[PDB]
Amino acid sequence: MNENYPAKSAGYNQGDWVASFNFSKVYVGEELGDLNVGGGALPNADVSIGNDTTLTFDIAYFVSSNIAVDFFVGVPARAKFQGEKSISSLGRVSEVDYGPAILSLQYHYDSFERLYPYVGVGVGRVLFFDKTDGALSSFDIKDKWAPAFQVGLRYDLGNSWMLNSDVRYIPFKTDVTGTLGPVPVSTKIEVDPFILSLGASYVFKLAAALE
Repeated sequence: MNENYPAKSAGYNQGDWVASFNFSKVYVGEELGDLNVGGGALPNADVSIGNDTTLTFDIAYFVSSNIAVDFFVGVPARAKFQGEKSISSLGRVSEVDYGPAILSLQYHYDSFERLYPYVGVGVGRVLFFDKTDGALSSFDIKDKWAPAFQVGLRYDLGNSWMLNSDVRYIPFKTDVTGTLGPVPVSTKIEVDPFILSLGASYVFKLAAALE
């Protein structure tokens, strides 16, 4: 004889697994200038109509109320690398990662289901950077991860699935972007490019532990 226990949509303790999915988007003044020399903010070389949404996935593990685990996974994109003066190094360090992996912790101060911000801090690295081709042997490192932070948003769109967003500032290399046709007058230049992602998330319970 055995007893049954048909549970329903309820809470969950440490060990929760929430599937986060959202697309990233690059925010930068391209219309102003893109790979062109000139000191004029005139209309030209307008961006081509289309979509630049980068489907990105992330794993959110709920273990603590004060702090939660977060993992980023998705295709690469224009962004910083290490952000620090090189003291000791030598090589090329290319960016040919296909399936990278980032690990960071998330912190919130809502303690409830409502439209509140979200903080995230941790480090990121590449996964299986080593390729399968006979080109250059001994070209892989044990583990190479760097520091990084990010701030997202948490909003409730429905009941089961919710809405999640991600915001991260991106540095701009020294360079000018404009169009031909110089003018006597002067205009302000406030671009400040950055990366922002938006999507939804769903909490799930793997219900699998061994201790």
